[PDB]
Amino acid sequence: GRLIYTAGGYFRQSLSYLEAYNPSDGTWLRLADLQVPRSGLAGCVVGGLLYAVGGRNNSPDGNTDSSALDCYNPMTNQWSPCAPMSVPRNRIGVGVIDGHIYAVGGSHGCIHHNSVERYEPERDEWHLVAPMLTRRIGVGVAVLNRLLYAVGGFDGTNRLNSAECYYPERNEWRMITAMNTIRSGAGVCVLHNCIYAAGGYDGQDQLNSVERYDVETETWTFVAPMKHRRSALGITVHQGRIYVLGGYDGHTFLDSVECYDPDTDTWSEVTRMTSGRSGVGVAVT
Amino acid sequence: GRLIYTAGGYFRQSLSYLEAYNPSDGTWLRLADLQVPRSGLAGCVVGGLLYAVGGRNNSPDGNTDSSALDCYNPMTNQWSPCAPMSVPRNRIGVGVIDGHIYAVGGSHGCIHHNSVERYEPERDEWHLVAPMLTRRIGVGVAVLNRLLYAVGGFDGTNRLNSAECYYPERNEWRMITAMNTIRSGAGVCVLHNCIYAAGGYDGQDQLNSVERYDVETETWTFVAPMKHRRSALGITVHQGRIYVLGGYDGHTFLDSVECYDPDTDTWSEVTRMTSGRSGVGVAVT
Repeated sequence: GRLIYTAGGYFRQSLSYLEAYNPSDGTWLRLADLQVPRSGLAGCVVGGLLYAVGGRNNSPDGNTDSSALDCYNPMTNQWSPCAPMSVPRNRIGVGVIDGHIYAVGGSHGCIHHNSVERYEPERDEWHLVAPMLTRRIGVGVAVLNRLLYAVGGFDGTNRLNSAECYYPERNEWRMITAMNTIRSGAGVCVLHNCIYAAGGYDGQDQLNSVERYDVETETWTFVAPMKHRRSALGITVHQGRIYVLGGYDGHTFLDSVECYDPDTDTWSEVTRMTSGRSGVGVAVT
Repeated sequence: GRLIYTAGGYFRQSLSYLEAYNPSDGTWLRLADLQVPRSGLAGCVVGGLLYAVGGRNNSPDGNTDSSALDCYNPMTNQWSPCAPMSVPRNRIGVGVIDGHIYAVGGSHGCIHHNSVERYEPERDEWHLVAPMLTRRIGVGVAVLNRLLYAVGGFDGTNRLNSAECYYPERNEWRMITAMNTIRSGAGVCVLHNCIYAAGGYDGQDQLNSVERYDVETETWTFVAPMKHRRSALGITVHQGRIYVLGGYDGHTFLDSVECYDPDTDTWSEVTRMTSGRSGVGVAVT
């Protein structure tokens, strides 16, 4: 029995919440707060430990982009700090390969990174790898076939529909088939050997369309849309279904959690977060 | 029966409010929204039409500097788009001379402009003119003796107390006496042939001090301070008094409107906006 964790987020300001949802009984746990409130961060799990990467402390009386990496142990309900990244990365994306954390893109003030760095838990160290072809913030990241895909985002002047993927053994990036839709701040995850891109923001609108990339046909295909438009949503896969949590629909910070069943190509609302928020990090362990 | 118009502004996100205050009876009108929420814009009036120039649209899912120029007709309650500027200008200053709009300085991402352009309503065209000596975002702008004065601001590294002056017939800029206090995001206007600079940010605190420039003596002199510290305030002159609207005091987004009477050298709270905001464009017609 694993839990869906949601860390940080934004509503009026950057949040400290760590909460966990149990899809099997519908309950929500309230865990220890983050040491620093952060939105636009990403979550991942390595060796049973939850990690919060990057983001931004939005505060009335000061905004500060985060280069921090923090590790939460579900057995002890405790956060510990780890080595910081080389640069602050707000609206970061991350993926894990072989127990290593890849920090992709994100922004530091007006600087929109294309740089990518890699965290080795055993040595508590970051090291830069090859930079992406495109600068990308609000970028979705997915790991598929031991490759690191970077989908959509915002390069500092346009929101993007392009995607590229990274070859860890070769340390190089190649562009792949662009999506049907321009998307920054979409939910990007892997489910049954496909990359899903759900929701997002094209500079004017919030999306509810969802498309998935099939590797061997190099095609993006639309699937069923979500019930709510959302940008800056959290996303994860638990037991063969996609969960999207919160986000922003243009007027509301959502507390809705929708669940995508790939057998019926159907979305449904399965729970509500304890309060509406966007820009969360999400992971399952 | 001229009204004080306040357009756009910022509270957590950029706003699209067009509201008009009547200093005679104390009432507030709610006029048609801007098509695009914008903060850090400026307002000005040419031939009875209200113009909204530049700024930036902050939203929880991403930000977009503006190069837009929009024209609001009080007789029709309708906004019409105009030709855009050559570049986006957030934290812009504007002044009007002979029915032409000068767009001064401001930022686009990492770029801090010293460029300046001129809009001709009769042609719906913008044309570049001589750039300032200094790059200036959050610059105050006032028109006096058919010259364009650019006061204070932020050059990308430091906040400025310098000020310079533009000669339309000669197409050139000249530094003038610098102010006593460093000020970005001050309110700058002309009352009784002097240039007032009210509030702003000195790189450390928001200010409530006000100083005025006498051209005959080339000197800046403090007058009575405002009661509330504020940077990124709106400002205008109506029937011989200075009105400042909203701003930011370092924690709160003010709704306070203060009025300065030069005969008595005293400020007074005369009304409150319908909600606290900073970074508005203001003009009277």
